[PDB]
This record gives sequence, C-alpha cells and structure tokens, in this order.
Amino acid sequence: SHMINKIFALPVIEQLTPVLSRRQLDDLDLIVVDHPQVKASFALQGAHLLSWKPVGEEEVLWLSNNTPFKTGVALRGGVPICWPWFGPAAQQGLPSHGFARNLPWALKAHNEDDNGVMLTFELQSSEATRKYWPHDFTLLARFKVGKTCEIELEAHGEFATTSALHSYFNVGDIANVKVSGLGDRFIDKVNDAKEGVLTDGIQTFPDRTDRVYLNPEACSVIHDATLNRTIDVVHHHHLNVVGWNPGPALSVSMGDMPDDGYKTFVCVETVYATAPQQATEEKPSRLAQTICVAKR
Repeated sequence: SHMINKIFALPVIEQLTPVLSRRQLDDLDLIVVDHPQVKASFALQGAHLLSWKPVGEEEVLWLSNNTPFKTGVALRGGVPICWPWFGPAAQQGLPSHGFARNLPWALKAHNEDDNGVMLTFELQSSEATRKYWPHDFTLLARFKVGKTCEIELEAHGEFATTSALHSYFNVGDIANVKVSGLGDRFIDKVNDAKEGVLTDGIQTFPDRTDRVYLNPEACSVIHDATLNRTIDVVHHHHLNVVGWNPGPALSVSMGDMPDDGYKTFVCVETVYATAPQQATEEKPSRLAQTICVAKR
C-alpha cells in the first residue's frame, strides 16, 4: 500500500464536497473519498474502486505498486469491473475481461452522511464502442463506502453478457490465507478446466490457483492469520464465485504487478460466467458484492 498512500497524498484539483475530491495520478483522474469513517479511492477509468479502508482497519483492497495509470490501460488491483465478457475474449485481438475497465465513466451522482459516501458512475455505448461490441447499453456502478462497502453493477440494454467484480483483497501473506464458504464443485482453469470437489468449502492458495466455484455460499470468508482478521464477501445476483492468485511465476511475468505482489493478495470475485446473463428493456442484468472486515 505505498501506492494507495501516494494517492491520498495527491493535491486536490476539485473539492466536490468536504469529503470528496478529484485528483490526478499521471494520466488518470481519480475520485478520492477522505471521510471520518472511510478512505476510498476510484478511477473514472473503469469506475475502478482502487482502495478501501474503513477507519481503524488495515486497507481491505490490494493495489499494485506497479500498476500503470495510463489512458485505456487496465488498472491492476482494486475491484476491476469485468464487462461485458469475463476472461479471454471470443475474438483474438480483444482483451480479457471486457472493455468497461478501459473507458472513462462519468461520476453521475453522489451523496454523503455521517456514515459514508454513495457514488454512481455511468458508462454509455458509443459509435466507438460499437465497432467491437455491436450493442447499445448504459452501464451503472453504484458504491456505498463506509464501515462496509457495497458495490452494485447494473446493465441496461438487450443483450447477453458475462461479467465479474474482480476484487483484490489485501492480505498479510498468501501463505496464511484460507477462504471458506466456497461450497463443493469447482472448475480448475489452471488444470484443463477439470472439475474438482471441496469437502468443506475451504480453498488455500499454495501457488497459482484459478478456480470457478459452482456452488458457493452467498458469503465467502477470507481468513487471514498474518493480519489477524476475517474479510466477509457477500455475493448477489451472481452465478459463480472465482478465487484466484497468480502465484510467483505469473506475478513476475506480469508487467503491472511486483515480483512479490502475489504474496499480499487473494482475489475473491463475484462473477457471472458459466452461463450468459440476459438484460432486457424491462430487466437489466445486475451483479453485486458486499464487503465487511472484523479483526481477530
């Protein structure tokens, strides 16, 4: 979290409200929440929740001290919004995880309390956007940050998507981490998409792990023995959960993560991937994740 600190140290370009401001790190406008109950930060690019620290806690979200902050380049960490496909594209030459995380959204709305801050971000289809995904849409992302954190994605239009909230959670040492509540069946993307079965819903992360759980509980729990805390992750409207850590070899290969980056995070993702999600004029597709922390 040197990188998160670098963020809260930036000068203010606009004081939106006594608690919300807009700042800039290289190429990217950020929206920064400095509030008595919470510090959180966002990039307009990809409405990307970059950090989240409820008062009295260690940073809950992990952010790479290597991620570029460049126009149209995906941020490494935080909660990448993966939309309108999850994972590698159908067509060679299109990126993994959609294009929403690549484009500027508009901060459409915000209110605050003594408890926290709500923000609504918006992203609209364009004649630009359509050359590679030929569909009109309006995508909304809503956040309530305070002592808990709520993230809500809503897509309007008439189409199928596959998507994820690709959350990176800050963890003391991936070696003392287990994540419970994962259920039984999973698909192991690291191993030829084979199916396996947990007998107790607990995944550990000895090395590279990339798992799509078919039957997780609503709430996944990160147990962290270094920082001495659990992190609750509650999934809504989703089909799957995914647990991922690159491991050392990939953490090195990746230009946008430090060699030892994988030591300090686990992704527990809220996903809709093993079947298509349909939005319609009347019924927009939705995905949501709620996060809590508790020491000990």
